[PDB]
Amino acid sequence: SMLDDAKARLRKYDIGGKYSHLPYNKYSVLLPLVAKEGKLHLLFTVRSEKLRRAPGEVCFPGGKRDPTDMDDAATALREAQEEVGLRPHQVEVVCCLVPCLIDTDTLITPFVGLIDHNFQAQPNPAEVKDVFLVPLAYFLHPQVHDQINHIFEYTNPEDGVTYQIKGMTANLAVLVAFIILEKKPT
Ligand SMILES: Cc1ccc(Nc2ncnc3[nH]ncc23)cc1
Ligand SMILES: Cc1ccc(Nc2ncnc3[nH]ncc23)cc1
Ligand SMILES: Cc1ccc(Nc2ncnc3[nH]ncc23)cc1
Repeated sequence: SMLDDAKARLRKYDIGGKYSHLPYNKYSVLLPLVAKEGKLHLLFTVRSEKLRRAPGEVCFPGGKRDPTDMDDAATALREAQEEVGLRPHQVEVVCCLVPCLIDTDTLITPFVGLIDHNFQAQPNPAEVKDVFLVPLAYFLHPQVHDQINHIFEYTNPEDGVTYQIKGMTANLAVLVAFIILEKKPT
């Protein structure tokens, strides 16, 4: 099946816990894969305008590890629940992708999760202004705008709303698109 196939592709890029013990400032993100209408999509958040860090920008759910977290995956799952109401029984964590090094002292670990078909997002308005889906195939032929810095524009055909996707978020999205969709019969 489509889901069987996705998970088998993702498994081959799993680094697991290899870089998890290093002495960084530690954050995790969850990349949430949703099946709709015969196709895979990624779920994104728009950050609330009131936050200190990057108000109004597009990102994956996530945040800073805390002493309660059993491991780095736990951080991503805690944060996803708090931000958009995703419960643990509604997600299968499939792998841990390459971590992102920033600012000389910080390591951000991305996890890919398959989302239950009955999940409906309940955004916490203190953290998240909006939630939207993008088909995964979009990231193979995106609409690119140079700010020089590459920025993607995605227009939701349901309501005509345009979102800007950039930085680490845009990089991770293209990576997941390549892993799952490259080299497939039609
Ligand atoms: C998409 C996105 C989400 C959060 C941030 N946060 C930060 N940006 C800059 N410096 C920071 N220091 N601690 C956090 C932090 C940046 C981008
Ligand atoms: C220095 C620094 C530290 C943390 C971040 N955080 C994030 N960066 C990107 N997406 C994110 N989603 N949730 C959090 C988060 C960015 C920069
Ligand atoms: C809540 C939730 C629980 C489990 C899954 N996983 C799968 N579901 C169906 N087929 C699959 N094939 N590989 C994995 C997989 C998705 C969401």
